[PDB]
Amino acid sequence: MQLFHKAINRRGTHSIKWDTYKNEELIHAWIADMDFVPKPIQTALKQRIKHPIFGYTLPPENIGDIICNWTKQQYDWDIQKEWIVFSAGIVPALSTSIQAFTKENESVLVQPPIYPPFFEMVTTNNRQLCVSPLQKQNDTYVIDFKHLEKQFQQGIKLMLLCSPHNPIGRVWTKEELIKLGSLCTKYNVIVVADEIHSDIIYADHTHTPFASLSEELAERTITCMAPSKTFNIAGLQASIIIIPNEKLRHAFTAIQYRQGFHGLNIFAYTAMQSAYTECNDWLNKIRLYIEDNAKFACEYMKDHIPTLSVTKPEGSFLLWIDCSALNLSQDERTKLLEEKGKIIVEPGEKYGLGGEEHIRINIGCPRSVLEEILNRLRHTFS
Amino acid sequence: MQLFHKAINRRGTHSIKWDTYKNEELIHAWIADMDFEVPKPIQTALKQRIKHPIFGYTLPPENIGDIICNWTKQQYDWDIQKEWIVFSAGIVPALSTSIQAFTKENESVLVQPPIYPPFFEMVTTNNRQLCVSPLQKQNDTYVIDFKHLEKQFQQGIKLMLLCSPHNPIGRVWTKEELIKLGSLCTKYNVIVVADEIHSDIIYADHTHTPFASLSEELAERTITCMAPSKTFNIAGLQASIIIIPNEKLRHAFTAIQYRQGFHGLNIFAYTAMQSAYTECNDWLNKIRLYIEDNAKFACEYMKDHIPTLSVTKPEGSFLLWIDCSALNLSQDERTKLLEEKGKIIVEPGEKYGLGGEEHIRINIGCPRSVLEEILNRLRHTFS
Repeated sequence: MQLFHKAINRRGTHSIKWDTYKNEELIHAWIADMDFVPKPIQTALKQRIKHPIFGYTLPPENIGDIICNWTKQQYDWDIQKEWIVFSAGIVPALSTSIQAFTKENESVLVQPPIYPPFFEMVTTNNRQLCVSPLQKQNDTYVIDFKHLEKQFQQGIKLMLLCSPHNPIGRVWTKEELIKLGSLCTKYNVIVVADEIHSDIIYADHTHTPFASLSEELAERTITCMAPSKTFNIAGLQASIIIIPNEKLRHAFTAIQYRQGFHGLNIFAYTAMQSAYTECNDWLNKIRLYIEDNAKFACEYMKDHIPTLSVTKPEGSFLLWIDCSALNLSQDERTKLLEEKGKIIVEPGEKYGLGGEEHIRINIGCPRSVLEEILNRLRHTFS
Repeated sequence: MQLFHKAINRRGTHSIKWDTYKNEELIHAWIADMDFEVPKPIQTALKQRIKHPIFGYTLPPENIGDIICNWTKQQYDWDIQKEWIVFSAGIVPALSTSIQAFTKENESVLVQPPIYPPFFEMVTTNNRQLCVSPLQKQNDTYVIDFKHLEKQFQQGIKLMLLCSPHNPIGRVWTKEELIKLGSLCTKYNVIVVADEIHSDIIYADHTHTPFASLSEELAERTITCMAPSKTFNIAGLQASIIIIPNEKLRHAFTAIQYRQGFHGLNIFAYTAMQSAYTECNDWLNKIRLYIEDNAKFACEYMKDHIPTLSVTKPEGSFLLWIDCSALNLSQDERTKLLEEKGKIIVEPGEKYGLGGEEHIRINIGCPRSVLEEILNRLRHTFS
């Protein structure tokens, strides 16, 4: 309980959240790393350094079962060791997938509002970017399956599924994924399942890995998972990509190979060793801190900033806030946020359709700091 | 001092060096990382940052840009601008990025064998036309057949991969050799990617010349790749420095990495490389003198003890290029004998292109103890 009350000085660690701006007054609620690493990981790093050579390394011989135990323990999902491919980050895994399974000018589908690199790795690779925006319903979000099918029909070859979905916190139901999977089989669509928030699911929700539902879906899906957001080690660049389809996996690794890829750095393996073995109770406690943090913020906004709409999150530590009642431009919202509130939130307009007049804030903070964020929002717009 | 005589037990450390095969007497002389511990200031730099127990996304160190310009000026008399510096998680991804940025499919990329195999792999796996200009074994070493090299340039070469110092033959190119190379690249508009990852281990009678350093013309048509990985045994930290003076080429390079989702080095590449170019000077000058002494030890040892094998004299790096053709044995009957009779796996020359056949390469970046034993095992194998 007394582990996560920790306000931590992250100024002067060259961290992208706190060291880009140097007005000391600012609070940065926009980037997606936590204000929290479990002790067994930092202990693991000190141990590895005790051997003073840092040359080329293979993945540790025990990493494959560690990973196969991790998926089965956490999602009741059984994987084969030979399905596992390493990636020094998930965004390169998307770009690799775009290159591996689509040709130039072919259609890549995404579901906005969505983490912008979904947009960027498509267009910067000359693939045609297609969208099927999500629909705001029941004060949360749903998939417009009719619109989605219409898009699949125009020749979509590849879809990027974000699950849990950044920035809206949707944790997809088993049934939603089965309706979607049925559409990918119908139109033979390969799915990249960005499931990097796989492990921060709130109490009343269950992460269902898309590939886990059926052998059909498994043979058409590239699953991207990682302890980076989960354990706050994003700067170490450790991701796990799971491709049961051997033929898809080979074409995936051939893209990596021609890009000079030779596996993760030494500390990415070490960290991921400890992350998936020696940190279970830290993760159980960190889930309840954030979920309880979420409920605090939504209660705060009803009592204190009633001008503001909030998507009820179901996983990860991001909070999606609709500001449309303020009837404010992005420019006049952002500038007011920095000048009057002394805070940098995440602007929603860069997330595509349905991001406009929204902001996002990071609730991966000690509660105290969340108090400070909520108070400033309140002061900002009223 | 007693820094480099300490043999290190690195089987059971998941490093590619001693963990491929699991028969313990075996020596695997084929890996090109050294058997020397990282300088203590690097281990201290790593321990220091680990005291801050968060490891999120981090920006490059605000002082890294002047550190690198200080490094290039100090080590090679090369003045560079901070904005030329581009980061890369290793040299091979920088070889590939350069191919994708500056040549289209089927356009011709030339390499000079015998050469490090990734030079070929990134050309062919990238669907570019592979051309060659093999080096010539001349006066006990290797030289460039400039007339052949030119004959290829006339046939439309768009990009050249220069490795300098040359892995595995150890050649540190003279300014005069490189000046002749540059003038040919200007004439036929060849872009040069300069593999200079070995720039910092040069022996006593030789000087490393950055190709881009010679002239402004050559700087604006050259991508120079550098790294502390080989110099200080931190390859697994995946830290490289790419210096692209031409603004238009630099944007085309950065544009390829960006579309491949690249977002810069890991936290410990930044930490480690800072110390490498600041707090490790005296560790390096000892290690260049150590390796040179090992290199001078291997070539007279085999001359006096294993006369069946010719040895190209190295001028830099910690690799040694050994001509075995006098046995006149195939690759398999060489590899087989080396493991059963000598209990040793060396790096096979045949995968190095023309000039690789019946050559082997051993790593001499090891304590003398092991180099004795390797040469000793070489002796028994071939005699």
